[PDB]
Amino acid sequence: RLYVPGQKSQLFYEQLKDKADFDTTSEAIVSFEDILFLTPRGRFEISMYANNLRLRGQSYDYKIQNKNVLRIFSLPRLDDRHHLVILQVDPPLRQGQTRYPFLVMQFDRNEELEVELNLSDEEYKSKYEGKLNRSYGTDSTYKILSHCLRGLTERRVI
DNA sequence: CCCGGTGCCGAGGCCGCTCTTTTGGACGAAGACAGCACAAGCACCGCAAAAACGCACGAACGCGCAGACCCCCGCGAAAAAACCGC
Repeated sequence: RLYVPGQKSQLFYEQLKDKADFDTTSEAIVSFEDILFLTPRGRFEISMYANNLRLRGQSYDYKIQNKNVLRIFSLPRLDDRHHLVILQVDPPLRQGQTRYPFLVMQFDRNEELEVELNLSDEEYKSKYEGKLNRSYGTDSTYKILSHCLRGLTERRVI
């Protein structure tokens, strides 16, 4: 990864791409950017795969297997403005000494997101039909995330 | 003062019974024992852990800047209803 300052990186990319005809690719069934975690404290991108969940953070990357997710809680905060999504993980995530058996995410209730799943029509029909929607309309981010987590981990949302 | 005779007390006889000691001399070898399990507490060593303090670092908030928005300010009109009277 290069950092090219100035208004310059797009021209640099175009020349390189044209030189060897580089073809862009798309991975991860679904990604959610800029999610606020209360525990661990910080902001994380959540990338979901068939067998595993990735949390990408500026200082810490975590790979959680879908089997290690024991429980999903979807709980409204009493402030009537934020919604909490809570993951119980076993083994608990580690940052050094004390650990994170619970991941606490905080959403705004008014935050809406539109998301298309990165799946082929044959794989969707065979594995995910009736578990996931092919496209989610502009609904609240925490609902889409809770449904995706339910479909991929096969855990009931509490 | 005297006679007839009987039933009452004495020191002793004797009978059936209960209590006591004893059961030959010398020698050898082997085998199994000879208070215990149980009890609370003293004086002491040790590990697991608390409430709080000290340090490091990463991100979400403040600061700074250029932009879009509508609260705020100012204006004029109409008359509901508040303040006064008997």
